[PDB]
Amino acid sequence: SRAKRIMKEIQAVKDDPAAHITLEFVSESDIHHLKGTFLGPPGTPYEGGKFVVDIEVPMEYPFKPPKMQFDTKVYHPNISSVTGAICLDILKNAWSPVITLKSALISLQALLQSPEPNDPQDAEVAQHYLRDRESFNKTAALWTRLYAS
Repeated sequence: SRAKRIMKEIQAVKDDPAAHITLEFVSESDIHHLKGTFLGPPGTPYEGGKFVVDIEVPMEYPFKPPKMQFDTKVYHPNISSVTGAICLDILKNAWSPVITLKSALISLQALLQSPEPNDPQDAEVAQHYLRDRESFNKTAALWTRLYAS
């Protein structure tokens, strides 16, 4: 049961606030649309940011991956600053029924801390990250101030 899974997951996240992950339904009309958020990793250009991720869980969840895309405009090799689309294996080909939405959200936070330019969503941003890190970081940090406040 998708619904049974989701309500368990909601409780698991609500009871552990210090993890700085949140999970909420979008509306009262269903339980398959949610918003997840996580805080930017400290010591990182994204520190101080709060990142919001749109989640749609499929009928087959947890045996199919949830559809996740950023609502927050982020400057990052694996996230589209236009569509919020994410390039991350667990969301595509490496999904496992044991993975939770909280876990996925934590993996997205880990993605901010450790960009994966070798499989970019945005080729230019991945190119920027590699070509001129210092300049990349200044942009990521400005965008965190602008769009993730």
